[PDB]
Order: sequence, then C-alpha cells, then structure tokens
Amino acid sequence: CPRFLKVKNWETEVVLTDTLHLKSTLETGCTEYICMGSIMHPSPEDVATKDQLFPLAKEFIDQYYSSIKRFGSKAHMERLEEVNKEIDTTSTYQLKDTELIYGAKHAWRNASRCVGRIQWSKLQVFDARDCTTAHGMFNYICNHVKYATNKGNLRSAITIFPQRTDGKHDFRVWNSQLIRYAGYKQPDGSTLGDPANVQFTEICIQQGWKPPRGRFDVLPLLLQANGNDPELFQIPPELVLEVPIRHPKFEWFKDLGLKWYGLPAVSNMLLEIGGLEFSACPFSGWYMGTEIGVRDYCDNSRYNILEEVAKKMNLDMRKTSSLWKDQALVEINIAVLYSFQSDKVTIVDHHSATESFIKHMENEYRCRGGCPADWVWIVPPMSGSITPVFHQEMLNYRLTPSFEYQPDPWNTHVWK
Amino acid sequence: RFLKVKNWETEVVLTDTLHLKSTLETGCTEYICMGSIMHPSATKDQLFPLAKEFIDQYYSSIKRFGSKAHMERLEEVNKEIDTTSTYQLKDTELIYGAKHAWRNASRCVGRIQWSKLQVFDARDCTTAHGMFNYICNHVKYATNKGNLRSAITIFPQRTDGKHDFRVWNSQLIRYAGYKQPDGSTLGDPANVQFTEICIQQGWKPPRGRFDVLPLLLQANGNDPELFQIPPELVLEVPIRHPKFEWFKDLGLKWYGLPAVSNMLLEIGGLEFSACPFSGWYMGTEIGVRDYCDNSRYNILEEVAKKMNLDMRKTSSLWKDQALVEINIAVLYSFQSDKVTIVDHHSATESFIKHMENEYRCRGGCPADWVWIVPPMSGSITPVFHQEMLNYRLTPSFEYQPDPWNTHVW
Ligand code: HEM
Ligand code: HEM
Ligand SMILES: CCc1cc(CNC)cc(OCc2ccc3ccc(N)nc3c2)c1
Ligand SMILES: CCc1cc(CNC)cc(OCc2ccc3ccc(N)nc3c2)c1
Ligand SMILES: C[C@H](O)[C@H](O)[C@H]1CNc2nc(N)[nH]c(=O)c2N1
Ligand SMILES: C[C@H](O)[C@H](O)[C@H]1CNc2nc(N)[nH]c(=O)c2N1
Ligand SMILES: [Zn+2]
Repeated sequence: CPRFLKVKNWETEVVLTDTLHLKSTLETGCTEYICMGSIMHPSPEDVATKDQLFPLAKEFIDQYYSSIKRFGSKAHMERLEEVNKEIDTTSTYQLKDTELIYGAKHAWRNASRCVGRIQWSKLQVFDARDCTTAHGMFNYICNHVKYATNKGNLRSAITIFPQRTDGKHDFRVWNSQLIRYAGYKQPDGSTLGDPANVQFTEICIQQGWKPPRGRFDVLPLLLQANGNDPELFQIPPELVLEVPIRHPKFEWFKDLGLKWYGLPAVSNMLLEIGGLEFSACPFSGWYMGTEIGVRDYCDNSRYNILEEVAKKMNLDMRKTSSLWKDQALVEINIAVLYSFQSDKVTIVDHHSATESFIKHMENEYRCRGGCPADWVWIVPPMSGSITPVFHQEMLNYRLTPSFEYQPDPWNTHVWK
Repeated sequence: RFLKVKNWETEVVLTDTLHLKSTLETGCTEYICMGSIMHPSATKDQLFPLAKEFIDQYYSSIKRFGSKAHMERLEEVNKEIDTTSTYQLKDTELIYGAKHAWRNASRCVGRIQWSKLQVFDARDCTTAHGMFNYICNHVKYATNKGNLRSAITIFPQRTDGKHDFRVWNSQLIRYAGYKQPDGSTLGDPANVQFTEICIQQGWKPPRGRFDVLPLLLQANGNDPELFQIPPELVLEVPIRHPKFEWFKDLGLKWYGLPAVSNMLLEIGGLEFSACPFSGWYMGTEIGVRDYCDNSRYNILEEVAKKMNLDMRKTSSLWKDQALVEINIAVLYSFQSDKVTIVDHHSATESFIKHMENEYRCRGGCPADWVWIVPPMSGSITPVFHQEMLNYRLTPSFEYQPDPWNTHVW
C-alpha cells in the first residue's frame, strides 16, 4: 500500500489526503482484480484463542492510551500487563468502564456505512455487563428506549450486554431492531404489515406471542441471556413513540392510515472491541427521512405504497416515462419529514444529513488522517446527485473497534 | 473461485466465472476499496502477448479457436510486430474489438445494445480535414433524423506517441461556456476551459447560452484545427413541460446526440486515441446532471421559483420536486419531437435483463454499481438492489489526459 491516498470532491475540487487506511485491520472482499463494493456481506461457534487475543487486546489498549495522551505511560504499561495476565489465566479479559465507552463510540466512528457519524462522540453508553437473565435484559432495554426517546428529543444510546465466552452462552437480542412492526403471510399469498419481518413474526408466534394481526403491530422482544432459550416480553406501549404520517398539502394523505415509530434501534449486530465480542449491543440514533419514506414505504418487498399514493395524486401511471413513481416518492418523503417535525420528533432530511457528513468527513481527514466511508450506502436512496456526497470520492476500509454482522440466532441456537 | 451476486429484491442469484479472465487492475486492494474513485491507479516484447490474447478470444468467439486460420493469424501478427514494432487489425477484428469494448464497459447501463454498433473504420485518415469528413458522416448516420443509431468512428492507432490523433472536444456536440466579467458563467461551465482554447485558436464566439462548439481536431500529432459542424447535422430539442406552460419560457434546450469523443480504445495492445462513439440519452444525463449539478447549468432554483415552492427549508424537499419536473420535461420533449431517449426506469430494467443474458451466455458481466444506479430515484430502480461485481476486461475504453495538457505547438 501507498502511504498517502488522495480523494477528490468533483463538485468543489477539494482534495483530501488519507493516512488512516494504514491502520486498516481486516479484509474488504476486494482484490486488485475485482471490487465487491456493492456486495452487502463480503464474508463457526468457536472463540478467540489465547495467542490470537493477546495482540488484538494490546492493539486496542495501545490505541486507547494513545487517545488520552498517555501512550507509553506507567498506567499504560501496567494496563497492558494486567490484560496480559487476565488473558493468560482466564483466556479472556474484562474492559474497564472507560475502555468500554471509548470502544463503543469508536465502533460508531468507524462505521463506514453510517451517514450520521458527525454525532459519534455524543453516544450514551449503558453498561449492562452485570446482566444475567432475559428479564434483566428486558429491564435494560426498556430503560434504553425511554432514555433514547426522551419525549421525542431523541438521544443516541447503546446498551452493552456481557461479552461472548465459549460461544454457548451468548447474549442475543433476536429482534433485528428493538422496535419493528409484525408481518403476516396470508393464505392467499398476500402480506399484512411489514413483509420484512414475516420470518421473525412467525418465530414469535411459535414462541407463544398472540398476534393482533394488524397493519402496524409492534413486535415483542425475544431476548436470549447466557445462551439460554430466548424469552418473550411486551414493550410497554407508552415507551413506543409513533408518528402518524400526514402531508402539508394533500388532506387525503392521512386517509392512508400510515404511521411509523420514532426510534430506530438496531439490535442484531455484534460489537467487537479489542478482540472481545459483544453479541448483544442494541444501539439507537434518530431517523434520516428516506429510511422511512423511500425504503420502508416504497421498496417493493416492503410496504410498497407508491401505486396507491400515485393513484390519489391522479397521476398517469401507464408509462414509466411520466415519472409517476418519482413524483409520488418525493411527496411521501415530504409527508414523513413534515409529520415528524410537526410532532417534534427528531428526524433529519437527506440534504442536511449528507451536508453534515461532508463537514464531518473533512474534519476527520484533518484531525484523524482519514474517514472510511461506503459510498454505496452513504448516498441517499433518492435524489443522489443533488446531495454533496454523490460527488465525493471515498475510501472504504475496516477499522476496529467495529460493528459487525452476525448470523441470525435461530439458525445457530441449540434449543434446551 | 466462483462468485455469486444476489438481487435483494427478487432473490435471484447469479454466478460469476467471467472475472477469472480479467488481468487488468481495478484499484482496490484486500484492505481498501476504491469503488467510488473516478480514476483509480508499447514494445514488441509487451505487444505480442496482448495481441495473442485478443486474437485468441476473437477466434474463440467465432468458434475457430485452434484452427489453421487462427494459427496463421498469430504467426502473421508475430512477423508483423517483428518487422514494424506493431500490427494492423483485420476489419473483422476491429469491429469485434469495438463491440467488446462497449460490452466490457462496467459503467455503461446501456450495454444491452452492445452488439448493435455501427463501426466506421477511419484508419486511412491522415489530416484533420479527413477527421472532419469522417465525423460529419458519423454524426449524420448516428442521428438518423431522430431515430438514433449507435456508432463509433476509429481513427489511426497510436504509433510513437508523437503522432496521436485526438478529438479535443469531450463530445462531438457540446455547448460553449463563458467566464463572465461579474464572475458568473454563461452557458456550460463544464466547457469553459475548452471554449477558451477555441477562442484563442480563432473561433468567433456568439457568447450565447447554447452555442454549439466547433470541432477541434488533431491529426498525426500536428496542431489541432477548427471546423464548424454543418448546423443541419446538429439535432436539438427545445425543452418544454406537459403541464407547466411557463417551462418553455426558461428557454432551455439540448442536443439529441450524445457522442463521447475523448476516450481511448484499446484492442489487442493497440491504442486508438481518437474513437468518437455515440448512442442515445438516458433522460437523467440531461435532466439531472447537465441541468441540476451545481457546477453545471444549475437551474433548480429558477424552476422551483416558478413552481412557487417554499425554498426556505431543505426539508420541504423543494429541490427534489423541481428535479422530477425537469426530468419529466426532458423526456416529454424528446418524445414529442421523436428523438430517441430512454428513461432511467426502462434503462435500468433493460440492464438487469442484460446482466441475466450475460451471466447465462458469458458467465458474468462487469458492472460498476456507483455508475449504473441513476443519479435520482436510486432504490425505486431495480439496479439499486442488484449486487454487482466490477472488474476490468479488454478490449476496453480508457480515460486519457486532455491533450492541451500534453501538446507541444
Ligand atoms: C444519530 C443519528 C444517526 C443517523 C441519522 C444515522 C444514519 C444512518 C443511516 C441512514 C444508515 C443507513 C441505514 C440503512 O440504509 O439501512 C446508517 C447505518 C449505520 N449506522 Fe448510523 N445513524 C445514526 C446513529 C447511529 C449510531 C448511534 C450508531 C452506533 C452507535 C450507528 C451505526 C451504524 C451502523 C453500524 C450502520 C450500518 C449498518 C449495516 O451495515 O447494516 N448509527 N446510519
Ligand atoms: C445506446 C445507448 C446508450 C445508453 C442509453 C448509454 C447510457 C450510459 C450512461 C447513462 C452512462 C453514464 C454516463 C454519465 O453518467 O456521464 C454511460 C457510460 C458509458 N458508456 Fe454507455 N450508453 C449508450 C451507448 C454507449 C455506446 C454506443 C458506447 C461505446 C461504443 C458506450 C460506452 C460507454 C462508456 C465507455 C461509459 C463510461 C464512461 C466513463 O467511464 O466515464 N455507451 N452510458
Ligand atoms: C443486513 C442487515 C441490515 C440490513 C439493512 C437494510 N437497509 C434497508 C439495514 C441494516 O441496518 C441499518 C441501520 C443501522 C444503524 C442505524 C442507525 C440509525 C439509523 N437512523 N438507521 C440505522 C440503520 C442492517
Ligand atoms: C470521468 C470523465 C467523465 C465524466 C462524466 C461526467 N458525467 C456527468 C461522464 C463521462 O462519460 C459519460 C458518457 C460516456 C458514454 C456515453 C454513451 C452514451 C450515453 N448516453 N452517455 C454516455 C456518457 C466521463
Ligand atoms: C465520487 C463519485 O465516484 C462520482 O461523483 C461519480 C458517482 N457516480 C456517478 N455515476 C455516473 N453515472 N456518472 C458519474 O459521473 C458519477 N460520478
Ligand atoms: C445491492 C446493494 O449493495 C444493496 O441494494 C444496498 C445498496 N445501497 C444501500 N444503501 C443503504 N443506505 N442501505 C441499503 O440497504 C442499501 N442497499
Ligand atoms: Zn473495491
């Protein structure tokens, strides 16, 4: 690799130099002969060995004391030694509260696919490593939801449960997000609610959940503690902020009966810190409008409302080149933004978000020597080229600590 | 190893074997992806193997791989490189190579058309007057009174590098751009530099919003020369809107024929520094990028004003609304004037079908998601949800430096 990699913005001519890539840790999937930049997941029940864990821990510890300007200090060398003794006698080790907080914040700072990272340092970290039961997990998650929601003034947060040990005692949240709507396949092949969540719903129903079988039913939490069978809990409905979707100009838009929930809370990723694995680490921010307005609502295999909206807009839907789809899409996204703002629930539009991300990325290049970014994900799902990120060259690479994908728990769980 | 790509909307999974045949680098490494970098990073000795590879895949394409004809061709090519340090492509080879440069263009969403390409062989050309003749004929043929036909014109190959043929225009047809005293730009800001060179070389500029630039043509490494395309060969479309009657009062128009003239065609180790090619427009090329890029004609604000939209807050999505209307106008204008054009829904749709074709008949299809996905309405087109492998096959179209940066007068 070269020491200096340069990226250009083609709209502003601004050029930035990246050195942070030298710190890259794992593989991207690309080679010199092929690029897998548009593959969603470019790639066993066993855990890190002693010898594998030593250098990963030391790497993170080094980076931590380096961040607080105490590199090579007595406390640094002592912490190294303590960590080394712990690994050597227990095959694992425990993070200090400060190290945990630093690690969580940096996994977010390092998330190449996140357009919201200007916020990374303002993450509230809830330490749930004392948790031992699913009831306890439920307590922590509820407290998380209430804090994060803040009566609509959303605050970003992460709750972190005990790290993996032997891989047979994992903590998992089986939900893909803390709050999602149920999806139900009908005998006639149609889907009620959210087609994205049909499989998870069927699992909940199997596990005992009695479904309301409506259009927007909040799923229960399915929580696994210490590798035991997962348990169902209903989130107190008052903890679940929702926004009915209406439109500034089209009075009929409310008649569509759409709503969405305020808190986006991904709960199925793995947080890796210093070689330690936190398989349950629900985190939440707030929405960019297109997440709801374009993807959740207008994806074909989601709520797929474009046609019904375009019909009420009395658009000519017979030719594609009338751009009836594009026209309808804009009005839906206007509605989503308008309804959140009206209800004073935090949300950010794709223009503001991408403009803040360019400012963030620049600052990162200046103060950090780079900012990994996944263009394929950073560019919004509509209006791409009228946002500043479209024209921005980016380098993608993996820094640690990081959020990682992990397989769905029902696929691996040994049922007791 | 065999690689799979998945469409997350349809769950269709295709298997790539074709990438195994690439040899050119993409710019990525195992540790760092550069998929969003616009431009990443001969001798007798080097030339023959490149030639061999091309001849090999040519005779393979006509199911005569290892034939007496094939062997004699290799030998003929070896002898020729020996006695001349280069070689000449057969007419068949030229046409094959040009179609496959298009076929291999990872960033082109229009490649379902790849084998319908009219190839004009201009390798006998010697002077800029000759290039001008060939280019007028190309333009006339490709334009076809609005029923556009894909075409490429191939001028003589690079020899010593001191004698290149170059079309200095980035496209055969483009509008001039002018740096104004007050500081602003009249016409196309993308072409301000090129416009200045034409003016400096003697072109008398109308100084309008849509002045068609002259051809600036360089033959055999000599100073480039100026030519006016006969106006009757330049097909243009006034942009109007099917609902907004005031839209025509914006005085917008564009040309029908998109004809990229600054790329380099490489075939079997040979480099064709002048190879203007044309097809037809996808509406967003004009309606989104040409018209609404901040650094281009930049008309979003004017349109939104006429639509009387609230422009005080960005969350009103006034930009997004205006953008769709401009693109409705562009498609509607071309279609009313019967000038070939494709919308991004239909084009991306075709491209998915084309991928399936290619995976089936060829074992893959190199594709650059960053370029294939349209500059608006990404996820409501099928390509958004389509995983793509990008890799570099040859024959190819490559970037090359602008010749004023290189030329000695
Ligand atoms: C605070 C406001 C935030 C905004 C506006 C935001 C925005 C986004 C958006 C729009 C995406 C793409 C979503 C998609 O297309 O599915 C994303 C991805 C992501 N974000 Fe953020 N985010 C925020 C907070 C956070 C926080 C607090 C974390 C972690 C602590 C985080 C970590 C991630 C990760 C790991 C991804 C990629 C996940 C994947 O690859 O599937 N984000 N973000
Ligand atoms: C026939 C109808 C065609 C359509 C609808 C079409 C469409 C497109 C579009 C929309 C782009 C992106 C351009 C941009 O964003 O600036 C593109 C790129 C490209 N096309 Fe096609 N195209 C067509 C024909 C052709 C032909 C005839 C050739 C060559 C023989 C060709 C070769 C290329 C190449 C090399 C690029 C990428 C240029 C670069 O990397 O900068 N295309 N095409
Ligand atoms: C593969 C698992 C997956 C798929 C998808 C598909 N997106 C439509 C999204 C995934 O995560 C998406 C994500 C992650 C973190 C976020 C934080 C804040 C926010 N507003 N949105 C987020 C959205 C994960
Ligand atoms: C990187 C150099 C470059 C930049 C840009 C900027 N796009 C707005 C476009 C470039 O080529 C753009 C191109 C090439 C071939 C085409 C063939 C047919 C067609 N309709 N459009 C094309 C468009 C090259
Ligand atoms: C930075 C980025 O690579 C650059 O802006 C690209 C993005 N995608 C594109 N896609 C197309 N079709 N055409 C372009 O010019 C670009 N520009
Ligand atoms: C095939 C492609 O990688 C996939 O559809 C990606 C494209 N870009 C995306 N970008 C974001 N922000 N979110 C997504 O889910 C996706 N999906
Ligand atoms: Zn790559």
